[PDB]
Amino acid sequence: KPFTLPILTLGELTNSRFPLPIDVLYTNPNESAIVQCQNGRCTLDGELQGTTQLLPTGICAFRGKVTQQVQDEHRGTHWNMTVTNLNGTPFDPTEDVPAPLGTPDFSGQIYGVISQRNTNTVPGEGNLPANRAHEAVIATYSPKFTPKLGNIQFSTWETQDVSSGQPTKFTPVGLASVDANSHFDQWTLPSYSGALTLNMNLAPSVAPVFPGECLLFFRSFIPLKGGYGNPAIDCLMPQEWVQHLYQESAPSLSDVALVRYVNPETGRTLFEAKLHRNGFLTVARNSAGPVVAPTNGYFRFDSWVNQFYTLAPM
Amino acid sequence: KPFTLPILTLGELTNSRFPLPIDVLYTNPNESAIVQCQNGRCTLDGELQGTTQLLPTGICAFRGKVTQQVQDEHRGTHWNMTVTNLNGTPFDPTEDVPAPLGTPDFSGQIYGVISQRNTNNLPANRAHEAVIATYSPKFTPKLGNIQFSTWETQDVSSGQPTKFTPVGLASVDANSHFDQWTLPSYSGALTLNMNLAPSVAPVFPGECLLFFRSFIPLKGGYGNPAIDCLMPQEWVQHLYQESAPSLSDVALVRYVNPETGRTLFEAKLHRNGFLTVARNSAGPVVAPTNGYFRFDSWVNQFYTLAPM
Repeated sequence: KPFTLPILTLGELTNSRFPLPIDVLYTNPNESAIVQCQNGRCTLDGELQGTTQLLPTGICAFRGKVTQQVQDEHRGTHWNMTVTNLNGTPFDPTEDVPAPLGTPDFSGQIYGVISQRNTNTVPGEGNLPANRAHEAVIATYSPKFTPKLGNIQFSTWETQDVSSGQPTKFTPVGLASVDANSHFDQWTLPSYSGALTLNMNLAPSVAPVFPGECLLFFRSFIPLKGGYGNPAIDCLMPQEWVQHLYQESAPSLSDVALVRYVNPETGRTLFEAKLHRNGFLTVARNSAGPVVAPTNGYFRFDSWVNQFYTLAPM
Repeated sequence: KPFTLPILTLGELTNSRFPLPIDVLYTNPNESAIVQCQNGRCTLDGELQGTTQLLPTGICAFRGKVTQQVQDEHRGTHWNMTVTNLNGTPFDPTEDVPAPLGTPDFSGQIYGVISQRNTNNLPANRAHEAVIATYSPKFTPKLGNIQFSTWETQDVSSGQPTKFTPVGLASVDANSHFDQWTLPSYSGALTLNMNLAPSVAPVFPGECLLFFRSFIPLKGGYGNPAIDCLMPQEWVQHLYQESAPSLSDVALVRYVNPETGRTLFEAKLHRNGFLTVARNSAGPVVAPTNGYFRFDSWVNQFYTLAPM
């Protein structure tokens, strides 16, 4: 089975860490933080890792049931939610994953909509269930965010209309805030089992080992409920690459695949990158910021090489 | 290039008409309405049709700018927004498409979130729940603008980049006019829709359409509304990239339980991008979620399917 990448352009790709279109290719060589995201993780031979699952709709989504309302001391309202697998089967905490697949992989206040459709139906209404939906926020840094243990909290404002014991869905939309008290850090993992407990079954950290190389990201800008900022989420590979690699199941012939970013019209190679076996890109670039490239560009497999390969500078 | 389908299971597929996972396979042989949806339309050789585009995030999404607030008789606050192409380039009304790609293809009150990030050292932001009534005379995406409503707020800015993220439906009551097979009037009242993907139907006696069905969330009220697509979004992505020539009008496909390796049933995959089966009943197809369709062979118009 030979190795291929999708021929989709940047304008035809979506983020694997949040439901957003890919906006630009991006580098930041001076990044201090360890890069160890858990969504959008897939080895080149098709092995999904971390909390990665195949559905674009699954990314940062939750399914479950609400158990109780609790106020915080600052008068906000919170709801305890038990969570299942996204397909509705019970989550087995002993499954060899960090948390249910699709769980958010960063610290922050994730803004979205909670919706419910009741199990019980009303004969007088055509045997049809009641429904409700509201804006909600999930603080992944909260001590009550323990998805590996099978439950989390979400907050709402000005409503009591959330039902207990009824099927509940979280649809992610963006971030509530990126101010200091909102603790947004895209590279800081949640404590999936809460404080004092170690995260387990993590996808490994990724880094360039090669001098003058840096990680290359697929970057998307994420909406905000309010306040100031222009937050971004960077993924190692787009969701469509995850879908492609998984289906392909192509054996990796070496630890590194040389790939070319090509302008199909001219046929010219704009630049080269290393696609590492664990599923990430590095380039020879010494600056931070977007990569300016024609809208018709995409990566194409060239050959299997090794760690000692020297890329041409961007 | 020989013809292939993705090996993704039902539990690994998403709807091409709304951003939802596929829940079940579904049939309804006695459906009165003409089936002519415009999203999730792709020929077997990879040609996108109607308003279909490749992004899962693009389906029933809008991008544009709010121009001003509008008053009318209905409760809540209302806003006009210009809409562009999803990639932010201006929409050219002369483009040979029914409306900007990703535009909703059905009548109803679509519930979602409007968000803004100001153009003019950090920009200001706001987001709110919103509803877009696709049956409204002010829904004119082909002309480059639409209207949306919000629950009482003044906190929407004019002249700022605006995004609509779809979530579900506001309601399915009689006055909310939900009909998944009724197309919007893309250019407004009294105007003909143009450049439509064609209607689809079974040609063969005893055959019916097979749909990939998703249930769609509701802001309020009673109901269990569903959206049916001809092919899932991953099939659109795959067919588009594959670009495999169609050797006949119909491809025979098998629904296999890969684990047993047995064929649960067979279907016809038509050149225009839709499935038919020999079934005489309505409702879900009860099958394991790990099943998937596999290409068998190209056949002809006279091929007879085994009943399901």
